[PDB]
Amino acid sequence: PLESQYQVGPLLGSGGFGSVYSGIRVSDNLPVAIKHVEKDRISDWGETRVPMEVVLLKKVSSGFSGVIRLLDWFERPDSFVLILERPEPVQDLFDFITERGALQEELARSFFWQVLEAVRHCHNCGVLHRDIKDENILIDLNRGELKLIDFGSGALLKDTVYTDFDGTRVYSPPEWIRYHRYHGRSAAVWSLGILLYDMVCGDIPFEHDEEIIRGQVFFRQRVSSECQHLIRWCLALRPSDRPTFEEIQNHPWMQDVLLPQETAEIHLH
Ligand SMILES: Nc1ncnc2c1ncn2[C@@H]1O[C@H](CO)[C@@H](O)[C@H]1O
Repeated sequence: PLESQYQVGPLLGSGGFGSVYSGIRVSDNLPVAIKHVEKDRISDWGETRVPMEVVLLKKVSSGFSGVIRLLDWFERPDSFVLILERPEPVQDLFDFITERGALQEELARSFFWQVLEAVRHCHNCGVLHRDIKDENILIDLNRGELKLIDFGSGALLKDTVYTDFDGTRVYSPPEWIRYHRYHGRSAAVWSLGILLYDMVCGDIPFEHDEEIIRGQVFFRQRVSSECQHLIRWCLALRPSDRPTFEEIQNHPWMQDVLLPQETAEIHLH
């Protein structure tokens, strides 16, 4: 009877993922997030038959704080209720970039690095997010830690080809736009490339399908040669020409990353 262990609060947000309410867990007054999803609105299920999002979060919710952990969940007549952690204060990368504009490379380095550790975490756990982007990245302003959210478009990690994709088009790779097919790890790397550009330029690089398939990336902001190189590498047109997570984390631009707390005092506090 979820309607007792938690006390609902204001509506944090809503959209193509459901409706999320701020809440508190009467038992330790733990700040939580309560997400509602209508059964009629989901297409992927796994296992009892629960929405894929729950299966994904469960395999990924133990320990490492790179992803928002799923604390619990309940089933209702026509929907599922998810109890997620809720850091405070917090701000998603989209709003953060929208307010501060392009990020200094030291900050983008720390942020990108943490996203990479989080993505490696999910992959290691057999989960592919499929919708990595600013909006799905939460920033814990006080600890300087980022956390991944909304695995609603995710899928179990597999080595074979994918033929479905309901993520964010502007963050989709050329192979999806042209052949309606892609592979997990390399598609993920491509979106990682869009994200990085978004961070240091303050906006995504491609708007139209033609631009995505063209691959030419123009910089509207001043960014180091090393950063431009990593970005271009992640955005290689041919999937196999993209770097592996290891190659990204070993890239020259990725060295000397700040620690989360250091990031918070220098850039967030
Ligand atoms: N687990 C969560 N904890 C805190 N806030 C969240 C969580 N999931 C979604 N949100 C809020 O809802 C918005 C929807 O993208 C996010 O920007 C964030 O503000």
